[PDB]
Amino acid sequence: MENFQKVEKIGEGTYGVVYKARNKLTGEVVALKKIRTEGVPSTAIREISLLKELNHPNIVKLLDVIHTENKLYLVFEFLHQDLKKFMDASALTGIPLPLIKSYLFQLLQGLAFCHSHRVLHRDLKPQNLLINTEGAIKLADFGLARAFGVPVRTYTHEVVTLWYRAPEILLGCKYYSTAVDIWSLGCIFAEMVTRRALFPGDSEIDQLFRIFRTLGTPDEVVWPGVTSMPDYKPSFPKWARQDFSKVVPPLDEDGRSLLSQMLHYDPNKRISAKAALAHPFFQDVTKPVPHLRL
Ligand SMILES: CCC(C)(C)[C@@H]1CCc2[nH]nc(C(=O)NN)c2C1
Repeated sequence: MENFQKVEKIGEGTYGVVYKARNKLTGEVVALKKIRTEGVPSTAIREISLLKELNHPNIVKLLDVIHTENKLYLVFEFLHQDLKKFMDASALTGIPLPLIKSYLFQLLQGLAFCHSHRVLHRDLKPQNLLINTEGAIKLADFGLARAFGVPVRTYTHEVVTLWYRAPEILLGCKYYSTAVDIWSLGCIFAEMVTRRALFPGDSEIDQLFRIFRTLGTPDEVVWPGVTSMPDYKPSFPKWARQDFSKVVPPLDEDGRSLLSQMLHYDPNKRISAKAALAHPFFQDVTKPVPHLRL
């Protein structure tokens, strides 16, 4: 890519390095992801290229896809910073509730849009939610999981986080439904509110058992078919479910009700992004501007 002057390194993604770069012809400032090879299913190129038409205000725009010289470049819209950095920067005072509400509301709109188009993310995390100084938040890397899969480690060998992974994935389900993204967003919602990860697992079983310790070990009553999942073991310890009042204090009842529906074990019962947007929690939603120093 000689059509871009690198401005600086932005970060390291799951698949490749990312640079802030300026289009030397349009003057456009973008986030350029470079992914580094023999096989490579052409289906991946086709699949990713289709994402160029998945445009929404709450979805980071994919400007172009370029497969050349044993590399795959994804040119993305450039945004100020990610939610992880904002949360860490807001750790002492916490992100105000009105902004947390606004962010969740926008993220759900982004999800409703993509899910209405049968595109799921599958690996949502604070690191891929980007914000600007005007109060907007957008989801990034949407659809890359389907094309490439989610590896155990990134291209730099960094451990891919399990914290936001839905239970059906941990239990070995073959087919992922849009519910997996609602679960991840619910975990992110809890983290913004409490300023601590909800389920900070450090292995698949630690992740699964942390989920069980809070929400209760699932059974056929709350989740039909769970005992027949590939990685379910009758030997899982049986933990009692905790009250959300203890889980995400001091969130109000509307928020706890919404979070609880976002964390239902049964994917078929977990609230949809579309239904979540109509939840009473959003009755007084606004669009505050975040405090972004530099
Ligand atoms: C999804 C997580 C990665 C791959 C790093 C984003 C892709 C698109 C993108 N656009 N802006 C940024 C940024 O970091 N700005 N400070 C990123 C980074």
